Amino acid sequence: SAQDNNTRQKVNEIAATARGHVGVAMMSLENGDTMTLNGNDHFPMQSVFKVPLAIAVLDQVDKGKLSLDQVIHITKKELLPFTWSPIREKYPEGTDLKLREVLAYTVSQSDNNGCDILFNLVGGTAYVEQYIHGLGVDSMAIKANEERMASAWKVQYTNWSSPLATLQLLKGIHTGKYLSKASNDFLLKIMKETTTGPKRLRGMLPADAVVAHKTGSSDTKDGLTAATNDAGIVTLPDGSHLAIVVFVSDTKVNEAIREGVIARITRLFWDAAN
Ligand SMILES: [Cl-]
Ligand SMILES: [Cl-]
Ligand SMILES: [Cl-]
Ligand SMILES: [Cl-]
Repeated sequence: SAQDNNTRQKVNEIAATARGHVGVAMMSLENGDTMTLNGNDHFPMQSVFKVPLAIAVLDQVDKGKLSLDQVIHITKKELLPFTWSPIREKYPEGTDLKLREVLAYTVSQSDNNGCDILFNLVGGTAYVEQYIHGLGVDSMAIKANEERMASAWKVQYTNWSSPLATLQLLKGIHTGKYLSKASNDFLLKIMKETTTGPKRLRGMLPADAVVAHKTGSSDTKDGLTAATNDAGIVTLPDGSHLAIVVFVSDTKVNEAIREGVIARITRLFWDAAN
């Protein structure tokens, strides 16, 4: 269709403004049509990987190994300094938090210490990786927690995904494929109750649009930003849903240009829905 040719051409033009490695995957969830750009290429996930982490944790809740109300005793030693951590900022001497609260801090606020606490609770990155692969999500790797990612610039590239692999997870979240209704509802709740990335998926969508998403961001080193990502499920006015993954990687352009790629592509798909 000329409608989809125009959409595809505009995705390419928007992506080109990042002058980098751009991956896009979208699906109209109820109908099943998809569009991709570099959909099988590999991209650093950064904090997008807190989504597969959360699925692995909630799977253990469903299986009876964990409980959302179980108390996590967080010591000062587990709260690494320097790293982004609303938990540490509020509880610099440690605290007790319910598992549901650690999950909310990790997914909704991207807490790096919450992330590493959750990885440790489920058996580490190796456990989460094999669990995700067991779901049939092959084109993803989870090798490093946040502490290890901070140790050297290159480590983030070992936690990679293709746009389609992240799309797979979004489709599975949308349909409740991996999690009980209660655990899946909770995951969607915490993915919706975030204020991160207002200029990404949300940048040019109506402010009251419902968007369940997770951002990922690297620092900028030698002018290169490894990752500027957003992935989520958008509810359209007609009640149907779009799954949208945009990874902007390995570019020297500034933050406004990088985030604008995500925002403009997302609004393009919103406007292209009928
Ligand atoms: Cl680990
Ligand atoms: Cl895959
Ligand atoms: Cl390095
Ligand atoms: Cl600039």
